[PDB]
Amino acid sequence: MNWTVDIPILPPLPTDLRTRLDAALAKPAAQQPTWPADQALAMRTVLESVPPVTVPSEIVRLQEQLAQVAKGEAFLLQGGDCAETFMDNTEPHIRGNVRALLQMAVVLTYGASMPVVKVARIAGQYAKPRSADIDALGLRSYRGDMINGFAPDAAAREHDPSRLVRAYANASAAMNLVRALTSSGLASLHLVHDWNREFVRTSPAGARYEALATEIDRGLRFMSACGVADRNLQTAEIYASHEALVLDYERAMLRLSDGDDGEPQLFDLSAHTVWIGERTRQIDGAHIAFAQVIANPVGVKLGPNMTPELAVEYVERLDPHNKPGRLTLVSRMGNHKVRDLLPPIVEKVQATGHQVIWQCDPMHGNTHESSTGFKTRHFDRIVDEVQGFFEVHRALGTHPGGIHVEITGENVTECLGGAQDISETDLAGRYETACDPRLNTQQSLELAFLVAEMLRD
Amino acid sequence: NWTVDIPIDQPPLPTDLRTRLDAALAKPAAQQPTWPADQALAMRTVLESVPPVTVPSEIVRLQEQLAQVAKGEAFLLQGGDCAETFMDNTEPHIRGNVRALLQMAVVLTYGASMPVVKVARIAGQYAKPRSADIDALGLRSYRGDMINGFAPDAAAREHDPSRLVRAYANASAAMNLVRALTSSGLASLHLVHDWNREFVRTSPAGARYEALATEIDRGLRFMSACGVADRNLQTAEIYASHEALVLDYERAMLRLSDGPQLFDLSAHTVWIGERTRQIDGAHIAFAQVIANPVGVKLGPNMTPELAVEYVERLDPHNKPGRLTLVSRMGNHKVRDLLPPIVEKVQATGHQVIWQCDPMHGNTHESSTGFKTRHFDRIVDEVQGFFEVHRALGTHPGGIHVEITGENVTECLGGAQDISETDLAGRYETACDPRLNTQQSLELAFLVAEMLRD
Amino acid sequence: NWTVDIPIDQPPLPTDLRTRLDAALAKPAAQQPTWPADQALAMRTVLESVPPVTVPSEIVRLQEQLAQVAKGEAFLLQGGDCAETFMDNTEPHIRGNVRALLQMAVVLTYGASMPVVKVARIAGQYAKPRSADIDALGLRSYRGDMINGFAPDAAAREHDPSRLVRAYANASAAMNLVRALTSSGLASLHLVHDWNREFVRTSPAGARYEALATEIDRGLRFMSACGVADRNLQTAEIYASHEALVLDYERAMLRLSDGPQLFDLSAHTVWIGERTRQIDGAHIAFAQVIANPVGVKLGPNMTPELAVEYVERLDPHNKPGRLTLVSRMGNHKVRDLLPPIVEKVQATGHQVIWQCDPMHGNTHESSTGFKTRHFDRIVDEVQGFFEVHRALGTHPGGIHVEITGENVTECLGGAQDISETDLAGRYETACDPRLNTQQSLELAFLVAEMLRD
Amino acid sequence: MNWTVDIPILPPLPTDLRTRLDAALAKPAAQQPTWPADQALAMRTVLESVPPVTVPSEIVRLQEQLAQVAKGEAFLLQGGDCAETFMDNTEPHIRGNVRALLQMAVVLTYGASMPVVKVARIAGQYAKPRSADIDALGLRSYRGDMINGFAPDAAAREHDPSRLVRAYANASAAMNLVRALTSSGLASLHLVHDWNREFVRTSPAGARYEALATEIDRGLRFMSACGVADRNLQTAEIYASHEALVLDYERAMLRLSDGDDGEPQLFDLSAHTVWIGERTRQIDGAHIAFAQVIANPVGVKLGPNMTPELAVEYVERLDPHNKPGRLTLVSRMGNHKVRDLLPPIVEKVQATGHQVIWQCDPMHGNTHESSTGFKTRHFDRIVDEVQGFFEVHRALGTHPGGIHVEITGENVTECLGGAQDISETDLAGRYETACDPRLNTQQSLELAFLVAEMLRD
Ligand SMILES: N[C@@H](Cc1c[nH]c2ccccc12)C(=O)O
Ligand SMILES: N[C@@H](Cc1c[nH]c2ccccc12)C(=O)O
Ligand SMILES: N[C@@H](Cc1c[nH]c2ccccc12)C(=O)O
Ligand SMILES: N[C@@H](Cc1c[nH]c2ccccc12)C(=O)O
Ligand SMILES: N[C@@H](Cc1ccccc1)C(=O)O
Ligand SMILES: N[C@@H](Cc1ccccc1)C(=O)O
Ligand SMILES: N[C@@H](Cc1ccccc1)C(=O)O
Ligand SMILES: N[C@@H](Cc1ccccc1)C(=O)O
Ligand SMILES: [Cl-]
Ligand SMILES: [Cl-]
Ligand SMILES: [Cl-]
Ligand SMILES: [Cl-]
Ligand SMILES: [Mn+2]
Ligand SMILES: [Mn+2]
Ligand SMILES: [Mn+2]
Ligand SMILES: [Mn+2]
Repeated sequence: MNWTVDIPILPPLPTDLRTRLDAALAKPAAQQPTWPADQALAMRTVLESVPPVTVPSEIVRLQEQLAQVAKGEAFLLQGGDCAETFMDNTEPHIRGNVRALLQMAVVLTYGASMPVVKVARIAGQYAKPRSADIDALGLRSYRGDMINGFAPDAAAREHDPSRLVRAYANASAAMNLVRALTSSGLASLHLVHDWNREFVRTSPAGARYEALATEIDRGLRFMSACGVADRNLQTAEIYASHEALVLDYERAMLRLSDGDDGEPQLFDLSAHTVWIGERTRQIDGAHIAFAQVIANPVGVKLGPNMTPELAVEYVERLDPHNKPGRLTLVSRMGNHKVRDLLPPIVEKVQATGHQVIWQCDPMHGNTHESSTGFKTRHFDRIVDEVQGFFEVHRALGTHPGGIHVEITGENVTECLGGAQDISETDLAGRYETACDPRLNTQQSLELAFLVAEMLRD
Repeated sequence: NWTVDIPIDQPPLPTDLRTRLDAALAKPAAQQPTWPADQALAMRTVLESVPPVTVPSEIVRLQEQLAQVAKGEAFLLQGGDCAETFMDNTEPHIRGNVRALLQMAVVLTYGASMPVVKVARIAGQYAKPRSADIDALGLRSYRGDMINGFAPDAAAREHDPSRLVRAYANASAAMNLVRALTSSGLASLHLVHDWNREFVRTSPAGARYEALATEIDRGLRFMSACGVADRNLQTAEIYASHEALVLDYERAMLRLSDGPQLFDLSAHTVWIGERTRQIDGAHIAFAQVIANPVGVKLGPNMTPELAVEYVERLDPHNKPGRLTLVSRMGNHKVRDLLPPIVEKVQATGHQVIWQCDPMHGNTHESSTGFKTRHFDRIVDEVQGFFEVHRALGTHPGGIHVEITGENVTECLGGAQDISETDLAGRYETACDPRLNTQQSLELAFLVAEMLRD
Repeated sequence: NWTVDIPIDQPPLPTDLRTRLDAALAKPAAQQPTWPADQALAMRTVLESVPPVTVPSEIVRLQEQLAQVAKGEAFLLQGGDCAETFMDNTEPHIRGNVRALLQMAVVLTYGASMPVVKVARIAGQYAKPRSADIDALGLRSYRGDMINGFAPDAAAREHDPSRLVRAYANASAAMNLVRALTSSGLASLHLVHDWNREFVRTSPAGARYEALATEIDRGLRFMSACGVADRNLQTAEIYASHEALVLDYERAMLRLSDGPQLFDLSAHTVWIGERTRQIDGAHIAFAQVIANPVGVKLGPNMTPELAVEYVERLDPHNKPGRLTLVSRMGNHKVRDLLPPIVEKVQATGHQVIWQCDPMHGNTHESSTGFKTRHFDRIVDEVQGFFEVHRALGTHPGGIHVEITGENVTECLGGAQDISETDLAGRYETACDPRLNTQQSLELAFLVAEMLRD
Repeated sequence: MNWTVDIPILPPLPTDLRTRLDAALAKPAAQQPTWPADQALAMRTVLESVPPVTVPSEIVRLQEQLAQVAKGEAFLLQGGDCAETFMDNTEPHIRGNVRALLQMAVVLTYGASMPVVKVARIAGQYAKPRSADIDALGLRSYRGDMINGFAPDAAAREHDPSRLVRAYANASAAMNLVRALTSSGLASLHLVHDWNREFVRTSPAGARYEALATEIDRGLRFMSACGVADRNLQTAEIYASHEALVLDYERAMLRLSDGDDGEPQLFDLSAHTVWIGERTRQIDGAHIAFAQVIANPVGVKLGPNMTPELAVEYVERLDPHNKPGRLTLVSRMGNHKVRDLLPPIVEKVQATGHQVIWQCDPMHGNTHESSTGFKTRHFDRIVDEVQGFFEVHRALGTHPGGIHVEITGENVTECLGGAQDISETDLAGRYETACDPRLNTQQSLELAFLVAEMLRD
C-alpha cells in the first residue's frame, strides 16, 4: 500500500543568493533523472519544509575539524555502503556499518597519533550515475533508490519522483539512529576496542595484528593508570555524507543559516559534507556551480585523466577564499597508476598556496569483473593503492590526509582476498551490494591495521 | 488533491515474549482506531523493521535519572505541544519548542538546586482520545494525525492506517533534529540564559523576575570564576515522550535489547491517559510489559486504592522512578484530593515520581467560544501541589505542561494579560490550549520560587 | 638562658648579573641592620645554597595571574600578619591565617564574579622599619625577628645576623605547611564556605550578611546541579609575600632560573615600603633587577610624577601586572589624593595593579594606650578607593590587609563592637593592629557588595 | 657560627593515648643515641611546637592509595638516598632525586598498566643504626647527621642532641621544595618522559630500551589524539619517608588529629610513612610498640633470618584491625636467597586473611666490599633479586607490590655494572654516599625499564 503526504500550502532568499543559485542550476547538469518538471517541483516543495538531516553549526564544526586535517593535524576516514537501499535501511545494517567505521577509527587514531575525522557514507547515498542508459539485461539502468528500483524489470526501472521523499524519510531515519548510537554507547572507545580484540583473536591472520592490538590495549590502560578524565572516550562524532548527484534533492534540502555565527549562507542540509563524482564534475556544469554556492565542505573525485591544470581550476573555483579543508580532492587512480599520476597533481596544487585535503579512494580505480560474472575488487590492489598514495605524499613532504572506502559491517562476499581468502567462487554466497563491491567488516578492519602501519612507518 | 502517495514494501520477537504480549493485548483496549485489521497488520509489519526512534541504553539512562527524581535528588520537567501535527512538524516549530523547554529548564535547575530531567512531548504525540462520537460539525471526531485529518471534511476523517507510517517518519525526522540541536549549540546554558535575560528585559512583568535572573547570571559567572571545566554546560539531554494510545503503533515499535527486556522504542517514556487507564485494560497491560519508565494520569475521580493497584501493577519489583503518578486535579481540588492518594501510595514502600499536570483539570470555555485555561489557575495548581508535598514531607517531583515556542494566544492571562478577545489572533493548537513561550518561561520563574521557598 | 645554639657550616651567580647587582646595591639603603659585614657575609653564604622558599615557575604563573588582575579580569587579595614572629610560627596560627584568607576569598570571588589571586603576608614578614632611634623604654627599637628580639631587654635588641638563617628556616617550614594545607583539604571551597555559614549564623551582624551567604550557597549548589567536574573546587593557590627590607636576606635568596632571569626565591612577590622607596635607593634598584611581581606603597605624600617614575623604573618593558601600586591614604584622603595619581599613571599606557591598603593610613592611639584602627575607617577607605576607580573607569584591582585567624582585640569596631576597653584582652600583634578573623570576614562581605554594586 | 632557637614557654592527650605512648616508650629501644636526658628533653620541647613536615589528611590519602596497592590495583615505588646529609640538602640534589624517582615512575606506570604510589626517602633520612659502636678507623661510628658527623674525627663523632633540630629544619626545607616542584612543573608527564627519551638516545644500552620508550611515547600521543582532559598529567604526588629510628625525634613530631575525619589518633608528622629496620624490629621493643601506636602506614624490613611465624606476629601486632595497606613487609634476602626464603613467609601471611603490601628491597641483601675497598652492590644482583621476587609472587598468585631502592639523580660511582659498566676502579671517581652505595640516575632508570618488563611478562 501507500502512505500519503500533503503538498504544502518564508523571508525570500537574499537577492544575490537567489541569483547565484539560479545561475548555477541553469548550467547543464549530467546524470539527472528524467521525470516530469511539475511532479519534480511538487516533490521539492514537500522537501523544502521538512526538518533537515543536519544543521549548520555541525557543518561549521566539521569544517574546523577538516581544516586540522588539511593542516596535517588530523586524518580523515570516510566509508560505508556504495549504495544505501531502502530495503536494507534497518537497525542492524546501520549499527553494523557504524560499528565497522568505528572499529577502523580506533586503529587509525592510534596509528596516526592524531584525531581521525569520522565520516560515514550514509543517510542519503541513494543516487548513482551510469555510463550506460541501457544495462546488460537491456533494461533502463538502475540509478539508485532515489531514482528507480533495483528489480530487473522495466516498470521498476521507471524514474519515480516520489522516491525523492522516500529518500529523505529513509535518510533522516538513519541519521537519527546514527546520532542515538554515537551518543549512547556504541562509540565507547573501550567497547569498540574489545571488538577489535575479538577480531585479532578469531581472524585467520590475527597473529599478524596482535602486537599492534596489544599496544593499543596498553595505551588504553595507560590512560586509566594516569587518571585521565574519561568522558571524551565515551562518544565519538560520526558525520553524514553522500555523492551530491540529484540536483532536485540537493536544491530542495538547501537552507539559509541564521547569521548568528557568520553572515547568512546556503547550506545543503541533506548531509554534512558532499562530493562530486567523476561523471558529474564538468568544470562549467551545474554540479561544480552548485558546490560553489553551498557553505558545506566538498570533495571532488579525481581519476586517471585528470591534469594538474584542471585540478588547480577545481581548487580556484571551489576554494576561492583559501579556507583550509573546504576542498578535498579524492584521488582514485588504480594501484598501478597512483604513483605515476598523483605526484604532478599534488605539486601543482601545493604550489597554489591552498590547503586541500588529499584523500585516497583506493576502491573505484581497482574494479574488475570475475570469471564468475561478479563485479569485484582485489584486496591487495586496494591496499597497494593506499601504499602508493602514502609514498607520493612522503616523497613530496605533503600530508596523506585520509581514505575514502566502501565498507559494511556485514560479512558479505564482494571483494576478493583479505585474511579470509575470499575466492572467485566464494563471491556467490553473500554478494549483497546494490552497486559496487564493498569490503566486508573483517576486510575493512584489516585495511585499518595495514594503514595504521603506513602511518607508523 | 494536493497529495503524493509513497509506496510501502510488502526475524520476529521471541516466542515466549510474543506469548506474553498476546495475552496482555487480548485485554479490551479503549479509544482504538477503526481501520481494517489486515491493513493494520500490513502497517505493523513495516514498522517492525524500521530503525528505532530511541535506543535501549538511552532509556536505561533515563530510568537512572528518574530514580534520582523519585528519591528527591532531581526534578522532572516535561513539556511541549498538546498535539503535534504533521504539517507543523517543521524545523522552526520544533526548535522553538526545544528552546522553550530549555529556558524553563535553566530557571528550574537554579531554583531546585538539583538536576532537571528534561522530557519533551514530541516525536510522537499524534493521537488523542475523544468523548464525542460526532463533533459539533456532525463529523467523525479528529483523533490525531496518526489516525485521521484535522480538516473538517468527511474524507479526511476516515481512519487511515497508513498514517501509522507517516507518524513514524515524522517522529524520527523530528527526533533527528532534536538530537542535532541539543548536541550542536542550542542547548548551551550560556546561550539559553541569554534568551532568558532578553525575556526579563522586554517582558511586562520582567521587573518581578529580574532579581532571580541576576542571581542565575551571578551563579553562572561564579562557575567561570572558580575555573570549573565547562563541557557539561555546552549541551543537554532532551528525552522524548507521548501518550501511548495507538496500540497498533506502540506494539510494532517494540524491540528486545541486546543483553534482554522489552522496550517500546517509539519514545523514551510514555504515559497512559485518563481515558485508557482501565486497570484491567490493554494499555495498562502494555505498560506492564515494557521496560520504559511509564506515567499514569490521575484525575479527580481517582481513589487511593486504585492509585495503589497502579503501583502494584506497574512497579512490581520496586524500581524507583519506574512509575510516575501525574496529578491533574484542578487548582480548586488539588489540596483536598491529592493528600490521601500520596499517603496511601507512600505507605506501600514504593518510590514513585509525583508529577503535577496543572493543565488538564483547569480547562474552561471562553464566551468567545475558545477552549482555554487561566494562567493563574495553572500556577495555583502547582502551588497547591507543592503545599501538599511540603505538608507530607514528600517530594514535589516535577511538572507536565503544554507549551510551545510560538507566540500563540491560547491560554488567558500571564504577564501579557491575554484576554478573551486576544484568543482569536493566534489560536493554533490542534487540541488543548498551550502556554505560549512567554507564559511558559513565566511559569518556570514562579515555580522556581516555590522550589526556593 | 633557655636557648639552644645550632651550628652553621662554614657555584656563584654569573659574573655579568653579579656586576649588575653590585652596581644596584652600591645605592644607599635605608633601614638596614647594623651587624658586622663579615658576619652578614658568612650568613649570606649559608643562604646562597639553601633550598628555595619558592620556585621560578610558580612566580611566572603568578605573573600571568596578576596580568589578568591588571586587565580587569581578576581581583588580588593579599593578607596576613603585620609582623610574623618566630615564636608564633606555629601550626594553629599559620592554619588560622590561611583559613581567614580563604574565607575572605570565597566571598570576594562570588562578589567580583571573577577569579581572586590569593597572596598571604607570610613565610617571611620578619623585618620592619623604625622611625624612632630609641623606643619609649629607652631601648634600641625592635626591628622584626630577622633583626633582633621583641623582648624589651638590651641583649635581645642587639642586631644578630644569625637571625638571617633562623628567618629562612621559619619561612621554609611555614611555606611547607601552607602548601600542605592548601593541597590536602583546607582549601576545599565547600568546607571553607561551611565555615562562612557558621560565621553568618553566630555573628552579631550575621543577619546583614545572610542574603549573600545564601546566594553563594545556591551558586555552589548550582554547580553540582549542572554536573561540572569538581577537582578545581577542592584546592586553591596561596602565594607568599612580604616587605622586601633586609637586603642581606633578599640578595642571598636570589637565584637564576634554568631557562634565565633573576628571581628572589624568598617569596613569590615582595613589596617596598613607604620608608625605603627612595627612587634612587637600593630597594628600588633591587626591585628593578628581579623578575618577581613587585609592589610599592604609596602614601599621602605621593605625587603623580613620582608614581610615574616608579612605573618607568619598575615596569620598563610594559608587562601588565608586573607592578602593583598600593594605595594607603587614610579614609579621609583617598577620594582626593588618589585620582590624580591614577590619571597620570594610566596616561603612561602601562597596566599596573591598583590595590588598596586600607590599614596603614588609618592608625590612631586609643586613650587606653594601644595602637589601633577603626573598623569603619578601614571599610570607608576601600569604599572610597572604589569610588575613585568607578569615576575614572579604571579597575579597583585588589586589597592589602592585616588579618589573623585568631580572635584578637586589636582593631576597634566591627560586628563584635570591639571597644577601647576590649583592646587589653587579647592584643597580641608584635607590630600593627590586625583585623581578627570575624572582622576580616566581615570586611570581605562588605567589599563583596562594593564589587556587586 | 651558630643560629639560636628558644626553648618554648595544649589540651592534654587523651588519657588512653598518653598511657599507650608511655607504655610503648618504656620498652627497650635499640640503636639510640647516648646524649643526656635533659638536653634531649629541651630539644623535644622545641620540636613539639614546630610546623609539621606532613599533615594527617595526606597520611589518610596515602593510606587509601596503599590499600589499592595491597589489593593488587597499584604498584609502590620508594627510593632516594641511603642517607640524606645536611651538607647535600640543596636544590640541585633534591630536584635531582625527585626527577630520578619520577623518571622511574613513568616507565613503571606504563609497565604495570596501573598507578604507581611514589614515595621518596627524603626529608628525614638522617639516622642509621650500626652493628658496631667502633668503626674501622677505631672511631665512634657515624650514625647519621641527626646524631653525629661524617667527619672521621672523634669530636665530630660525639652525639649532639642539637642535631634533632637541625634535622627537622633540613627536613621541612626539603619537603617544601619537593612540594613546590611536584606542583609546578617537574612532575609534568610530558617533560619527565622527554628526559627518558634523552636517556634512551644517549645510554650505552639505549637500543635495548628504545621499543618500550617508543610505545610509551605513542601511548602519550594516543591520549592527546583522543582529547583526554590533561591536567592530571601536569602534577604527581611524592610522599615522604624514612627509617623511624631516633625515638626522641619521632615522639616529638607526634601530633593528635582533629577528629573531623576519624576519631582522634596520634600521627607521626615527621613523614607520611615510616619503616622499622632489621636491627630495631625486636618484637617486644620500643620501635614496634611505637609503630603500633601511630596512625601512619608503616613497614618492616624482613631479612634472611625471618621465619613465617615471626612475620605473622608482625602482621597481627601492626595490622590488628585488618586494614589493607597499613602494613608493608619489605623483603631483603639477597638475590641468591629470595626464591627460597620468601615463598613460605608469603604463604603463612596470606593465610592470615590480612592484606599486606609485599615490597622488594633488592639493595640491602646484595652488598659486598670491592677489592678497591669500597662498599658496593652489583647491578645484576639487585636486578636478579627483583626478578626472583617477581617469580615468587607469580607462583603464588599474590601481588608483587613494589620496590624500595636507594637511588640518586647524580651520576655517582657507587654500584658496579649497569649499561655504563661501572668497574671496581671506576668507584673511585664519584663515590659520594654518606652510607650505602646508591644506584646512580642512569642505573635507577635502567632498573625501571627492566622491572617494567617483569610487570609486562
Ligand atoms: N572522542 C574521541 C575518542 C573516541 C571515543 N570513541 C572512539 C571510537 C573510535 C576512535 C576514537 C574514539 C574521538 O572520537 O576521537
Ligand atoms: N548539561 C547540564 C547543564 C546544562 C547545559 N545546558 C543547559 C540548558 C538548560 C539547563 C541546564 C543545562 C544539564 O543538562 O543539566
Ligand atoms: N580553585 C578555585 C576555586 C576555589 C577552590 N577553593 C577555594 C577557596 C576559596 C576561594 C576559591 C576557591 C580558585 O582558587 O579560585
Ligand atoms: N598524575 C598521574 C600522572 C602523572 C603525572 N606526572 C607523572 C610522572 C610520572 C608518572 C606519572 C605521572 C600520576 O601521578 O600517576
Ligand atoms: N511533515 C510532512 C513532511 C514529512 C514527511 C515525512 C517525514 C518528515 C516530514 C508530512 O507528513 O507530510
Ligand atoms: N525503508 C522502508 C521503511 C521506512 C519508511 C520511512 C522512513 C524510514 C523507513 C521504506 O522505505 O518503506
Ligand atoms: N619557630 C621556632 C622553631 C622553628 C625553628 C626553625 C624552623 C621552624 C621552626 C624558632 O624559631 O625557634
Ligand atoms: N643544610 C644547611 C642549611 C640549612 C639550614 C636550615 C634549614 C635548611 C638548610 C645546614 O644545616 O646548615
Ligand atoms: Cl525548475
Ligand atoms: Cl471505545
Ligand atoms: Cl637609615
Ligand atoms: Cl623521657
Ligand atoms: Mn561505489
Ligand atoms: Mn492536552
Ligand atoms: Mn603593618
Ligand atoms: Mn641503606
